Amino acid sequence: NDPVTNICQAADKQLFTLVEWAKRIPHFSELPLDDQVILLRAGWNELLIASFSHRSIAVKDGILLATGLHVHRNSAHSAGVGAIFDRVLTELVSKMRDMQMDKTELGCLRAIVLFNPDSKGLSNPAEVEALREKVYASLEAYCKHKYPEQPGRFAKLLLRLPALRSIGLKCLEHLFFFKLIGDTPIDTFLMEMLEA
Amino acid sequence: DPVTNICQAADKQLFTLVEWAKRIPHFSELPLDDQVILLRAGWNELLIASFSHRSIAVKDGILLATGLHVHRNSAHSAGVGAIFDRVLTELVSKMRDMQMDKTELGCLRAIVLFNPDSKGLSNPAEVEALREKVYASLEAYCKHKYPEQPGRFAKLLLRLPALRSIGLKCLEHLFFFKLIGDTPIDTFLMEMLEAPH
Amino acid sequence: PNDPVTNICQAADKQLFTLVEWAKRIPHFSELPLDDQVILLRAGWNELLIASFSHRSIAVKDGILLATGLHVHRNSAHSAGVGAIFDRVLTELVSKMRDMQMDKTELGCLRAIVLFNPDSKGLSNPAEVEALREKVYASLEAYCKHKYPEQPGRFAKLLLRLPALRSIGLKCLEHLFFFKLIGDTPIDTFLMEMLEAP
Amino acid sequence: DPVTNICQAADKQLFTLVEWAKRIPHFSELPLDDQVILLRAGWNELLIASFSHRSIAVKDGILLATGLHVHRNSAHSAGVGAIFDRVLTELVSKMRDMQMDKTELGCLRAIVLFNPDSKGLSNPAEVEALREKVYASLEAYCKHKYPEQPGRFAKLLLRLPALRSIGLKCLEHLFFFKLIGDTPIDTFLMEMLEAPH
Ligand SMILES: CC1=C(CCc2nnn[nH]2)c2ccccc2/C1=C\c1ccc(C(C)C)cc1
Ligand SMILES: CC1=C(CCc2nnn[nH]2)c2ccccc2/C1=C\c1ccc(C(C)C)cc1
Repeated sequence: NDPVTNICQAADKQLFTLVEWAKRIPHFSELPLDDQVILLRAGWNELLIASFSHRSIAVKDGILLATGLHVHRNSAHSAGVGAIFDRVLTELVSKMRDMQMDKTELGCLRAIVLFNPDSKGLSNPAEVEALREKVYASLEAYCKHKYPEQPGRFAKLLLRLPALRSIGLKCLEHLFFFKLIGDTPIDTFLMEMLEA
Repeated sequence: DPVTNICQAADKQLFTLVEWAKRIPHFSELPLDDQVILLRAGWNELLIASFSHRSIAVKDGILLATGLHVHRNSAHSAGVGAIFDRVLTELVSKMRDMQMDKTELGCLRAIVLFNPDSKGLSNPAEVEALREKVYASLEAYCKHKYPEQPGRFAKLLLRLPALRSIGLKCLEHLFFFKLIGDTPIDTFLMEMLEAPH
Repeated sequence: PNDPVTNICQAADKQLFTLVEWAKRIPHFSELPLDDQVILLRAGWNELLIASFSHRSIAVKDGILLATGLHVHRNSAHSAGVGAIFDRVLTELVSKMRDMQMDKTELGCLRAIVLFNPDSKGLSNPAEVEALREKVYASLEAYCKHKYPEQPGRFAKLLLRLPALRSIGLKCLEHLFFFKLIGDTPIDTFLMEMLEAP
Repeated sequence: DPVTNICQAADKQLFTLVEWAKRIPHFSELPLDDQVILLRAGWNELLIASFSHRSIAVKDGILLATGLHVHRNSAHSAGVGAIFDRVLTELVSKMRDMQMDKTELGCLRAIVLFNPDSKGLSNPAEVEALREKVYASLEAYCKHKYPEQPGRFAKLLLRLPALRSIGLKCLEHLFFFKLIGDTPIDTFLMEMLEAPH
């Protein structure tokens, strides 16, 4: 009934999904708790974007949110975030589709993103760089075994990260996720009050 | 818990705003989708205008509606100090020095509300006509309430560009998040991390 | 020729000077301390420029007429990547100036109000600048009421284009609007000639 | 003139950038419209990558092409202390510590240049294919230069997200203007004021 509160609840649930995921990554929970907070704050955007972009591989012209919401271009443009939507489709989803990025590869990429040594305030960044290195070593080993005819695949996966970074910035800037899940609930709320 | 309080308080502020808009003469005569466009386009400036005027009783700080006081120290610490000082020096102090009264504030807000430039309006001309009715009322008010201050009406209108730019800066730099949403997110996260897995 | 940025700078240089020459003609402006004059010009230059070319562009439909003679159309503005800001200028300023037939006296007054901006950071004496601003808008009001007595709402309507000018000014500075407009083509040209060149 | 200095310096950098691109294998075989697009999409990151690597021999400062040495003092003074520190911590110091050499730098810049995401590219796939050739070559080089660092190749590619956000932040904050254009403009304006009448 109360739109902002419902939106926050949805944000709450989403963020907790991410926290549980990170705790299942080997060695994340062994890091200091402050450093864990720092990594999740620094990374939550790209992590969520990476996640919903891969999920949207099977669908036409849209984004599947973890909330179940199926966002089309029209809706995204209605919410004032059509440009960013387009970029997600073009630079992430379609490229994920085209190379058939699998779930193991996505997880490794998200774990790389999570273990971001550049995150400000890290008591021990070198330690975080070292976890990231273990992760990418494993991803490379995986790609070579699973896709031997594709020697450049590991690098191709790594090279989606600059795109993810810039889209992540734009999403943070324009409150992408919040505008999408909130736009219609706000219109609906407003309309009900305005008619009463 | 901190985050929950913020969301509820936002929901309350949104409620009060819509109720205020409905009592504005002729607002409800507009097509409902236009009323919605206007409220969504105006909420930020409308809010900044209110808390600025409410803050004239305070030195170098701001009063958000729930008796929540924020000092410029906290703004500067959070990295939004320059913006906070623009609120203080371009809105608050100016409102204080001219003794902007509550009728003049209500009019400025109604003018902000009736924004004919808002994208998607089915009829911007009707919105411009409602805006002109409001500023005609305001000019009538100022002339008769303050007949010894001939430039007062204009002075009030000339606080609107400051409101516009401060409004943009606030959103651009996540002013509100950095002031009142930052720490609660840290707390929120720590709790999640400590939760049973 | 062969130095695209230099040429862009010369054009901007010439444009800013037109603004500075206009300001020195505004009564009392040159009586302010020099450092205040510089503060006012830096704070106001973008809005002053936008206001000038917007008003100049009433003479055309769907374009911006620059002081040099360059007529910028929508296609150029789109190529330049600033189509959105371009459309705001046309919609919020040009067409609204046209709708009310804002005249050159009113344009001059509105720009002088913009120049005498008492919120400009660092002014030695902000009240002195507010005092000059107040003189200007009293003159503008008496002018509108004398020239257009049948439009009692005109003065206020003029002032009420200022918030739009403010937001568009911020967007223009942010995306280097003016510089992309006068600079997009010469850059492509310089690049192209170089890439074709042996 | 100081401003005239800056413009001429930028024209120089542009010229050198273009001549560099032409010497990148297969670059000139792309459509000319596509070459222009890539150079325009890439110039900012390409410049930042170069002055960052150039600054490794410099203590607590940044070196711009004309021996223009910029220290933290100036950066903090200009309100861009934060971005300055990012360039040092995320680019300059990481380049230094892993001893990124000019061949690796060259490969990374070429990867940047061959950006298949650039808007308006007539054939994105063609650009992506050139990127892959460049990165295969960079991997081959890392393998023999440091066979005992199997993670060097990936480590190099993983500075590119930092370069991307740094590039965006520099533009958003007018980083270069605030550092080298700010005072010259004051001088320029004062000269304009000294002109007759
Ligand atoms: C728009 C907004 C964001 C979204 C991000 C943002 N955009 N601009 N500033 N912050 C945010 C995030 C956290 C906390 C608040 C906020 C906020 C606005 C707000 C909420 C509550 C109050 C009162 C009732 C206390 C006042 C303003
Ligand atoms: C992009 C840019 C602006 C436009 C505004 C801007 N955007 N991002 N930063 N500044 C500007 C303005 C004034 C002076 C420089 C600049 C500048 C970049 C620049 C120019 C010359 C050099 C030389 C040293 C090779 C280096 C960088």
